Amino acid sequence: EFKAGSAKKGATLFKTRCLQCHTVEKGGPHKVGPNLHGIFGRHSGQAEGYSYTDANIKKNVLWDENNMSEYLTNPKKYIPGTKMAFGGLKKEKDRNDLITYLKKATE
Amino acid sequence: AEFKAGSAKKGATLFKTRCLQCHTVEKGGPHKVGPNLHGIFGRHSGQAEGYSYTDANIKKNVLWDENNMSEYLTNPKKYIPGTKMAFGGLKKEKDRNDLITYLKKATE
Ligand code: HEC
Ligand code: HEC
Repeated sequence: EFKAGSAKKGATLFKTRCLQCHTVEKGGPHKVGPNLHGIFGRHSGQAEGYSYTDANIKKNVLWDENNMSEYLTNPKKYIPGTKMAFGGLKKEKDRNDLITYLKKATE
Repeated sequence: AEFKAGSAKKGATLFKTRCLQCHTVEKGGPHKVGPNLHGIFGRHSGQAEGYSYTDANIKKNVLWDENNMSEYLTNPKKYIPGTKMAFGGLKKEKDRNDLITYLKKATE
């Protein structure tokens, strides 16, 4: 399960693996992927001004640290049909660190 | 609600004293007052066949996990208004953590 880690390590992971497609700040733009401000406690597929797959929408995930960790392990396994082109983060430590960063960066 | 892994030993005792009267956990275990909970952490609410749910539980369509289960068990009728699960709730985070640690193992 998710355990608080290092947002410092997390930020580097996010920057090298996610930032290309996602911004995190309030009012930051949608790009290849949606802006993630407020993602934790929001349902999947709900950010306005972004065109999602029906798959992402229908999943009805209420994003939290634990289901995010499962998603990021292997996105297409968690949401078959998703257009997020990301293989996954296999190490629990990396997901813990990334998610620690993301919670703080998107709140 | 935050979840932290706890004691399944303590969780099992919580399950026996607070849940077992209405629920089974094992694969193929019977529906009773409440539905069998095998596989609950891989599906949405209201989806076990052979059990008659409220519309409220079905409509909620919650994708159960540790965090939202913890929120639900704090106060079920608040989380799913109109649910017929007659359970007041587990007010202490430690108890929820322990129970959910047990449930993850017992229902897998
Ligand atoms: C493009 C090459 C991306 C990279 C790299 C990552 N993500 Fe992504 N993500 C992308 C798209 C196109 C989408 C929408 C998918 C769909 O099927 O519609 C997403 C979606 C997410 C989500 C869910 C957002 C929501 O429901 O509002 C999350 C939480 C997310 N992505 C996170 C994320 C992280 C943390 C990344 C690096 C580890 C990452 N993504 C990479 C496109 C791309
Ligand atoms: C009867 C007196 C119950 C007790 C005690 C507990 N539960 Fe229950 N639960 C009960 C019913 C009748 C229902 C169906 C509710 C409806 O509105 O249709 C439920 C439902 C659940 C669920 C959702 C299951 C699903 O969506 O498939 C869960 C996860 C659940 N119950 C768990 C649970 C736990 C952990 C309990 C003790 C702490 C517990 N319940 C007590 C009836 C009763």
